[PDB]
Amino acid sequence: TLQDIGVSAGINILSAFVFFIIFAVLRLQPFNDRVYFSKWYLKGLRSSKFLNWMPEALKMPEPELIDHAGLDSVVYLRIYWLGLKIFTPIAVLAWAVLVPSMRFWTHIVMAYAFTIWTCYVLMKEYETIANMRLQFVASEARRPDQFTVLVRNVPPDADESVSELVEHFFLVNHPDHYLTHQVVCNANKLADLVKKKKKLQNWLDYYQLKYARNNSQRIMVKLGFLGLWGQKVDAIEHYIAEIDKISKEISKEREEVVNDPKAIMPAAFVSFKTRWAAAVCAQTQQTRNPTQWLTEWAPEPRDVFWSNLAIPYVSLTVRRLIMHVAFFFLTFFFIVPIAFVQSLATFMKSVIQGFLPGIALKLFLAFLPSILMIMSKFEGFTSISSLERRAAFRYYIFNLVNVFLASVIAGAAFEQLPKTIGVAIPMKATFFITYIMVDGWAGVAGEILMLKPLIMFHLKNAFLVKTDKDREEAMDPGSIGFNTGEPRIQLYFLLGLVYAPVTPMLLPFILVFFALAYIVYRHQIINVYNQEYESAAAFWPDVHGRVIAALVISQLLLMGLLGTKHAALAAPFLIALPVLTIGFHHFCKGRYEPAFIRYPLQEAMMKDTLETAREPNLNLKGYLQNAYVHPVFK
Amino acid sequence: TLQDIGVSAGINILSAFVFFIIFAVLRLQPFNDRVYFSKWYLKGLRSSKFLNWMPEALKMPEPELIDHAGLDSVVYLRIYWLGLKIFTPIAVLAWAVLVPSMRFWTHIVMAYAFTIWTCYVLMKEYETIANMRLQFVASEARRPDQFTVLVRNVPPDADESVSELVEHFFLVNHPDHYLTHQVVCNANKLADLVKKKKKLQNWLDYYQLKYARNNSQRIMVKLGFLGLWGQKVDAIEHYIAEIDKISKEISKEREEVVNDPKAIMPAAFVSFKTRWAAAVCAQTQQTRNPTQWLTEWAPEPRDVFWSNLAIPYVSLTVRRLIMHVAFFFLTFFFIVPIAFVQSLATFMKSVIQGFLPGIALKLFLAFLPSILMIMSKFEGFTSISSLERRAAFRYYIFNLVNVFLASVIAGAAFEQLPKTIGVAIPMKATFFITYIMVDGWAGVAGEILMLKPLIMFHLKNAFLVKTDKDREEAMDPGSIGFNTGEPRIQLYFLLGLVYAPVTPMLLPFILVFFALAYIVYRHQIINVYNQEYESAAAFWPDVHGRVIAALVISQLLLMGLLGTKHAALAAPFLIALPVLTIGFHHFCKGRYEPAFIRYPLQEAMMKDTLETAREPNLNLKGYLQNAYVHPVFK
Repeated sequence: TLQDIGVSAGINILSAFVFFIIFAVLRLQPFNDRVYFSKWYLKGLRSSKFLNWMPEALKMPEPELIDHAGLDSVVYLRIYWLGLKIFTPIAVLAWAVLVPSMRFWTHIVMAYAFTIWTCYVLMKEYETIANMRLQFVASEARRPDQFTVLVRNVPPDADESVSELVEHFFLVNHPDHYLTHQVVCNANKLADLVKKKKKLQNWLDYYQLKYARNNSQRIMVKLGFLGLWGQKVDAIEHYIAEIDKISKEISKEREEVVNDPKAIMPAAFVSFKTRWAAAVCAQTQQTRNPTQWLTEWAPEPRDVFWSNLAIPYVSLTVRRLIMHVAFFFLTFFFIVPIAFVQSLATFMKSVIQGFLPGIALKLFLAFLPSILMIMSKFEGFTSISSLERRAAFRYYIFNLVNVFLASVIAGAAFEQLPKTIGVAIPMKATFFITYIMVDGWAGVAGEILMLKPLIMFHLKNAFLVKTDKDREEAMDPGSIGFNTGEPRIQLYFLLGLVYAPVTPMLLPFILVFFALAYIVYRHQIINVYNQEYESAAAFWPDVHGRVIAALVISQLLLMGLLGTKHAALAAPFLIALPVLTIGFHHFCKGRYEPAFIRYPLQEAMMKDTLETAREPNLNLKGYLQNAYVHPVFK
Repeated sequence: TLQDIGVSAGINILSAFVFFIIFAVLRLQPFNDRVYFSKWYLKGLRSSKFLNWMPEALKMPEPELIDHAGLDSVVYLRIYWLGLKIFTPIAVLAWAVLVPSMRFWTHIVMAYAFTIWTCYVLMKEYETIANMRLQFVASEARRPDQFTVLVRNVPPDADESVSELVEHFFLVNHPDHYLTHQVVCNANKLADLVKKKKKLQNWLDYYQLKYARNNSQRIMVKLGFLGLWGQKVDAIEHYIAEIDKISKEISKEREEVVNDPKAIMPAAFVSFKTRWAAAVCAQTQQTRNPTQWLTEWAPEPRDVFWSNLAIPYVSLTVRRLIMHVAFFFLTFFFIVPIAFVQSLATFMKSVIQGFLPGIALKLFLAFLPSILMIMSKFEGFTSISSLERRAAFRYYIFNLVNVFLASVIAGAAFEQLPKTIGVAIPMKATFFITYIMVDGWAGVAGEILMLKPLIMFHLKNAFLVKTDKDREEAMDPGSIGFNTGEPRIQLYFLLGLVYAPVTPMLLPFILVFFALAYIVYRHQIINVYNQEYESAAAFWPDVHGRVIAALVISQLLLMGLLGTKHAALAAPFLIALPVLTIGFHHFCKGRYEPAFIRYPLQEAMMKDTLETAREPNLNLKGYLQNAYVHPVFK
């Protein structure tokens, strides 16, 4: 439906242009500078015709950008550039070869060329990212996570405490290098009490400001219409009593958890004097039993997800099983809404049938990242970085399984009123153009506005800000949103690769999305989006593996589609291609991924020598002993 | 052909009984005690009605056997016991359920039971072997390989020698623990010259003894009939001149190789003061580049295959490619002889058609282990242990690909004068019974005789022994022959598992072979077969993986055979079984194989502490500096 594609593209262009106009209007206004310039503010740099921001964003090259934002941000930004590099020549060559049995062999050779080019680009980008990571890790300033190691599943003892066991074991095994240790404490209940106190205090402050502004009687018990079985005409004394009671409860809980042995988990953080010793401990089997004294790199304190360190290790297998079962139920139940979207995708009906499915799907997938993050958070990983990577991986799996595969198969079933899938599969190019268009150009254009953060910030100013110096706390830009950005771009990679040799009409809009996302997210990295955690792009192996998986899937679907026409004879080549791709992936693994999953001892020793030369009087023990304790215990 | 099976079994029983009679006659004779008791002689214990040796072999339980022979020998022996444990209940249950659409489901449930039992037995034996290995490594006496690490692919430098580079790098990276290092030297030419000298000296000694015994003229120039274009009527002066010339050449080559920089390979052996430091170095990435300063455990000096350390590392990929190509050519050419054997496997013809194929195949596979060992030796591995493991792995691959799969398919093709493979595959139970029978019972029975070593030893006594104290050198029992024993038993495992649920007539002869091989090889381990190298059963992961692969193959062939009958409906279970098996293998991997592929630092430190307590005055540097040099340089 060329007319539907055209009208959808036009309306999305108008939406994007309107979004950019609104952004320009808001940016020049002075009182939302706090939210539109969250960075340059958290870094302590600023206080207190229109579309020139796009070329202004290209300044400040890679080194300054890295030091300003973070290598995670820079690599995530480079993912879009990688997409452009992969899909520009593929698109131009495909268009040139489709616009002036030979058809089949032509497609086969085109697939060979596309796979070769994608592999070469992936290899070069992989090497570049590995070099950047090694350089950044070498140049990085001192952090407590470079000397600290998380020991899991300390074997229980009848008489020895966990602290005594860890101290004795590490003194025996790592002499002259073990410095200090901290024991994981189970303070989830205390943290929950403190969070409840904070919420109640915020509610009290809101009510106090409201009564100060207007002297009346408010009798809404937490709901207004059908609230609590009470009156609470004033409720200020009620909230004061609540605050006092919660403070006493929190003090009692602090006292209990300080001296309760039952709150000691069988895990601890160990800190060494040298990065070399830490790296040695973090990469070697510790004991006969490969399930005791388990060792892994310790996340930096702002990254450690303290709420999950209380999960006993023995139940993680049960948990992962529950994860897979629940994910199966989710991915099975979630065809029905997307089947409904396909049903909607059957002149007054033409425009709506061409536009509505995309926006409907976008609303339907709005809370899905939140659900997946909740699920992963439920089953412990002890680090926000690992939680985000796992959530992105699950979102990619669901993405592939349902919104591409299940969507296309259901749509073909609807189109069918033998196996006409061979002619059916390319026909959903129209629907995918629509969905990519709306969830790409217009989606990013609306994304730059930060409508929700802006509304939230103004609401805090209107009803919660009582004095100064609290707007700093009210400002909270949020993370880059890896959990959402990575799987969406992976879907686009996969879908463009799959339909590249069959429906080249796809590729131009993929390229446009890649460019627009690159520019907008570069502006975002420059001016907003302070990072929550500083990993050294540890997710790049996952991203590369996902791209290779998409490539294999594209090859297999090409084999399936081309295997329907008689006298195909494409099997003896389309079965060889996946083997070549897997071999290339294995070579890249063995040739580079060590730079991401292992820490070279020469690098560790060089870093240590340079640091000890620069600061020969560094009190490492004092620097490390009071860290890694808990957010609650200050 | 029940009559052919019976006559083959009978004739093989007569052959085995005759072999045992001959063994009894030879054992009581005193002058072949040297060869029939090679052990108890290399260990320095002995000097200078019939079938009671079978129960005498059961004495001397596992600890004494381990200390007497080696844990490699003990584990290899236990492989047969594992076979008995797997195939006794399977055989009895299969016979009970086959001898008094239901047929299909009965077979499916039987397959489930067999897979479950095999997995449980494999898991228990895996755990037991891991415990035995850890205990033996802890209790092991001092060896130079526990402190030494082989560094491969040292990056070249314009001005620094390899020794200088290694010394500087390891002093920088592993302070307070690096002790000494030795540089790999390329003396392959010198070793070849020395071997030629030894051969010429042996020939000279033979001729001298011959002329001393009989004073005549011998004019055979190395061939007798069509020898060299010469006379050599006496040739004693000729051989003396040859010895003198080769001695001068060897002296010159020694002088050249001592001072030639070009003979220094980019590799070296590094020795540390502590097992802990050695283990740390042997398990961690050393530098940014994962192809420089490559590190692995160093084999003990009698195990190091010095002839291959001269191979530049950069050509190993090319070599492995040539390996795979040559192995493909071999496995493709080698159907023709086995196809001929199947052709031979079509009353005067009944006996020969029932017996000849087995013995023909046994002769046809006689030199195959030698060829595979030559190939692996050609492409470097630097250790006899790794060479044997790789050769066994390739022999298992060829074994599976050809003599089971290709043999059965060719035989079915011959039987076929659609797809009658469903009825064809079980029908070669007859041929496999014959081959197992002959290459099992009679094969082992002839194996115990040591006919070839005995003939060789008597020939040395007759023509090479000139004085005393040289019979010790003339005695050479040989290794356990892992390269041959492991793949044959793996074939039997695979074949018994595959035909267990379809042709239970197979299993009894497998069980009998397992028992007879166990007893004979136990006697061999007790009295002969000094080990060449002492590994800590590092091959058990390979053996277990091979058994799991055989299990998967058996499940897949069961699915294929049962998928031919109409209304099978066995796919939804026979596709689930391989997934369960792979999952179980992954769990066993992650739960035990670390004990084989990694060295726990607590164990290393405990061993070190005990040793330094027992010997507080051990000159480790003096113990290690002169080791690991070369066999040639004494």
